[PDB]
Amino acid sequence: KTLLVKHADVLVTMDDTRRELRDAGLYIEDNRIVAVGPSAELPETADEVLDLRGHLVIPGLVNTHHHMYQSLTRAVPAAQNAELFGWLTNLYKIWAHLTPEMIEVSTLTAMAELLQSGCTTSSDHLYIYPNGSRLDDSIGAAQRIGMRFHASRGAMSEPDILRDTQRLIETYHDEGRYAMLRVVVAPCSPFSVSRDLMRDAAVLAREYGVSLHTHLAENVNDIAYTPAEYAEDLGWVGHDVWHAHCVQLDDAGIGLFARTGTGVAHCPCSNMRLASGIAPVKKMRLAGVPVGLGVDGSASNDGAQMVAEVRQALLLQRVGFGPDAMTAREALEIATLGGAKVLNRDDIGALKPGMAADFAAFDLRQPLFAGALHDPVAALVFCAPSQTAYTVVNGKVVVREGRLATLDLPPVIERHNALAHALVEAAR
Ligand SMILES: [Zn+2]
Repeated sequence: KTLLVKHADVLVTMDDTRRELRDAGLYIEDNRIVAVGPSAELPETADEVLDLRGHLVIPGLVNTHHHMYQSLTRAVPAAQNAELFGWLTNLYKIWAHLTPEMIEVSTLTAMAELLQSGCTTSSDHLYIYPNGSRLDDSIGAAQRIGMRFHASRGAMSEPDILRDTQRLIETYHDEGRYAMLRVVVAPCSPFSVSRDLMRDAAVLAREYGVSLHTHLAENVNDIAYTPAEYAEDLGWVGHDVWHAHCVQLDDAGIGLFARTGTGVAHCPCSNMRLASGIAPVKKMRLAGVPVGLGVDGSASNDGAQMVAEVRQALLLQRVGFGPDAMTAREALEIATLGGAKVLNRDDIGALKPGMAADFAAFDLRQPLFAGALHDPVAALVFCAPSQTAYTVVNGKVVVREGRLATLDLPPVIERHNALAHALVEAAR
């Protein structure tokens, strides 16, 4: 099956030479990009053709941290103005009533919000499995909606954790190029499980060639309870590892992550709404640490508009460090190539031959972009956050003219709100 994209106003490839083409497109075979360049230099037709004149086309955005199930409990009254501990104790009273269906529905809802904002690849971090829920429930939802997924097997405490983790890797992990599903070993944090499980997880992961992920140095209490030394000691450093938040990562931790290729998932909005603080991303990048973007759990954001996160990261770094702390293209790179690096994949994040057919298209004719066409690429970050006109994943159109095309979304969200209400009802 061939897919041809032509006449895009601007096409940022994020390729070897960071090309940004005008009046360009892509030639796709099944789920792989075979050709990228000026439209005149590309085939004139394909099985499906998207003439994106008037549009900004970008490689699919990559989300590197989430708690999708939290989409069911957003803006809960007791969580709105609480500090981490109160936020936690109240929300746990609610999450303890989660069901297999809720895990399925919330995954569909969260992925829909991401896809509709330009995000084509996403990981998640489901660390609780109540009332018989399973990672399997999220994976099924991801396969139905069509999002490239990195399903994490999170956990809190133990022997069962490891068996399930292995079961899931063997069942769902696809190490082949263009994989739409991959598994990740992810205990919630080094302080939520024993150091024994932490060591076991690392070896388990390295045995199957999968990645490791967890929360690290997100607040002041974490340090007092260093985090990076603790991580290196447990073997949690390497190209196959990435930690979320790291707002409190010290200079030594940074140097360490940089030399080992250990990644970090920056979540600006969450870091603000929960007041964790400003992570030194300007410093991290200067030090060479691979950084990606994360919307984080919907109970702590509470939105999931990926372009807005890219914008928030740029705005945040600048208020804490100055106008040259981060450029629009830098933010967009972290949201693309950075997310890929962090997930340890080289088959996404860029529009060029041999890469996965994932990309986002934005309509430059919207009023929000009016007067910003002096630099359409920068505009995506400097202007109000835009929804995509089209979202393509694995060569398939998932969002068409702003609508979810892989499934009928309204009944899903109606059910989502109905389950969200029943959930909070059960708790109270
Ligand atoms: Zn998190």
